[PDB]
Amino acid sequence: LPPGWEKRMGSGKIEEGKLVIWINGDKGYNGLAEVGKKFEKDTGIKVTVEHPDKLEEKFPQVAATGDGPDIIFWAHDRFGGYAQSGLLAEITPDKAFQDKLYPFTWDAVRYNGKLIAYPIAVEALSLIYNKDLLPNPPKTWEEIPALDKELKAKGKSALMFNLQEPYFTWPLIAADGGYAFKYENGKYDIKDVGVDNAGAKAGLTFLVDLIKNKHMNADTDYSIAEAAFNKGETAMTINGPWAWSNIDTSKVNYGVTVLPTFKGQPSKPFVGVLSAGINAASPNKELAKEFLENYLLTDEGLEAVNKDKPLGAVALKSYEEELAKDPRIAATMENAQKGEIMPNIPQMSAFWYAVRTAVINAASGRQTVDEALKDAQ
Ligand SMILES: OC[C@H]1O[C@H](O[C@H]2[C@H](O)[C@@H](O)[C@@H](O)O[C@@H]2CO)[C@H](O)[C@@H](O)[C@@H]1O
Repeated sequence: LPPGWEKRMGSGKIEEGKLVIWINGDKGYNGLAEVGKKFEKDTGIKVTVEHPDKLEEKFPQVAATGDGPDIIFWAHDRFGGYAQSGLLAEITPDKAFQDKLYPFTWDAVRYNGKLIAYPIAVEALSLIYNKDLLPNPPKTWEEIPALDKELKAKGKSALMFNLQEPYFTWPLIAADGGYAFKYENGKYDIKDVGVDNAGAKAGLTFLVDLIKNKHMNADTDYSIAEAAFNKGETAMTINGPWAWSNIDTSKVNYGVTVLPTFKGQPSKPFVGVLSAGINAASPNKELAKEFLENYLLTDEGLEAVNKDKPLGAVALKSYEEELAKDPRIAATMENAQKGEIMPNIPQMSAFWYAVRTAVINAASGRQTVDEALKDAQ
């Protein structure tokens, strides 16, 4: 199980009197660092924002040995698993603080009756399109192939998104009836990975058909997708609010809109709530609580992070109402509403690993759409 246990053995594990915060590379870590500086000026407490690669997997490795950051940022879906491993301190906001956030966001970070993290923003994938190449985006997945060959004559592609992470292809898979775990009447039934049904099958086959007919390459990743769109080579892409910042600086005239339908049914992106949890091994819990409640989760705090990279629909009511006017955010919520909030059950990491492989192989010439979808059942 453990990696890197030997190195840190005698090094003072999590430093006292300091704050170490981890957050994914695609998020506004400089904006967060600004809140840190505001925190440093008021308290003398030094804040250090880092963005390690493979964050979602590096944290459970180091935290299991009493290591890592005081504060861990990630979508809520992996927090129940962190909680079951005893990596998270329980958080104690009072009622007056909880009322400042949307109740549905606290539910996303509630595991076994306990609040295990602070909600920050609601994330959902949307269709992002180049208006100069495509003033009106297609409403259906089915009209993409015809659109793509049309654009091919001009040396442009129709659609390019990250095919390595199942997060980006999940809304296709779930549009017709695919699902992770049955949620019947309050609690999830793990004994039916609904990733096997016809609805799921029909979704991935189309993606596989899109690569069979050369409309998409199966080796396309986040960096390749972002580059093709931001330079102006592809007309559409699929991404979250965090990506808007790099697109903004590329001067592609872009719009953010509802994901394409499939079989007359909307794509259902897996909705993620960006959350901040406190390491169980942190000797700075009160400092972390003070930082999170009175510095980050304020209008000034969220604005700083947002200006760097858009968080989407923030969990804090007061700062939200100022953002709702942004149609890109409206589009995010529209897609979120058509999708479903990810569960936080510990099985999710297992789910994600399976589907990921189940998607890569089926999209490639290594396994079929069943030697991958049964391989993940
Ligand atoms: O691809 C599986 C992956 O999906 C989600 O990860 C998202 C994350 O929520 C977003 O904030 C953004 O960083 O894109 C990620 C996909 O690369 C799940 O949250 C994650 O647990 C899961 O592994």
